[PDB]
Amino acid sequence: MTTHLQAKATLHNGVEMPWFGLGVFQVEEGSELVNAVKTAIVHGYRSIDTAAIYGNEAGVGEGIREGIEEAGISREDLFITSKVWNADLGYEETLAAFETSLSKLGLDYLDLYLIHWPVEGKYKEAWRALETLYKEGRIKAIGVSNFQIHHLEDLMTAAEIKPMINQVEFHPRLTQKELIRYCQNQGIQMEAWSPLMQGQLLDHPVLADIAQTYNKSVAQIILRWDLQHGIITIPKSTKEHRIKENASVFDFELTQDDMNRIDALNENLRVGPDPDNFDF
Ligand SMILES: [Ca+2]
Ligand SMILES: [Ca+2]
Repeated sequence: MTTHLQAKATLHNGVEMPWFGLGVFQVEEGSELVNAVKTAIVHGYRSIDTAAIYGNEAGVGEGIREGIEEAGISREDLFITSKVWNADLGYEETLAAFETSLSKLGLDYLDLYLIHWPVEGKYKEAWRALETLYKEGRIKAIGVSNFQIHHLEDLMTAAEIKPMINQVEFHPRLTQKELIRYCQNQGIQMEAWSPLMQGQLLDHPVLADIAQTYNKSVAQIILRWDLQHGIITIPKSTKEHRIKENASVFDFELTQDDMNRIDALNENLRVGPDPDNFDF
């Protein structure tokens, strides 16, 4: 369980993945990016999550490089995640895109590689490419992002390997109860993209009350709540003080009452794109 920054979940194939990691986001590239990734690693993060649609894997690659050397660790102590973008879903296309991603990140293998979206008519051939790459020992774990129950059901009529991760929007106003249950029952590990959702709750009175009783920020208590729900969490940030502070989530625990107070905030409000109704 979620006792320290370098605590790991075990995926269904035995792979240890950090409960807590750094989300990379549409930044920029170079100076600020590179420093954010380095800063997080040196501080003690051991999971970095990116996507090719970013367009910043080269920045991530260098940030990993200097992170590694200044922390005095190995590439192998880190857990790196990338994703195939929609435009690149398909068998050969996805094989090619994985190689592209590996080059830019400066890596010989990924720890986890995800399908970014359930693009109807393309994601099954994409999955087959993930399975091949998995079977070849090129990726430690393989999974999926933004899949609904019915997408996972449909995937598993023809899949030889079951997804190990389902990386999803998840926060107090979108608590995803049915999907989380379904996934836990399948052995598919939940991960939250954008757990803090651009700071959207950071004035909420329930959460401000809870934050205050613990002498924590709202962000800190949200992130702890992700963790006590058993969901892997990857908050985005580029600001050093923020990167450090978001990880300070292990000096306390939320009671079952605090957890029910935050769960009660569910509104079924999706802030990101609808997995059943998207066009990109
Ligand atoms: Ca492209
Ligand atoms: Ca975030």
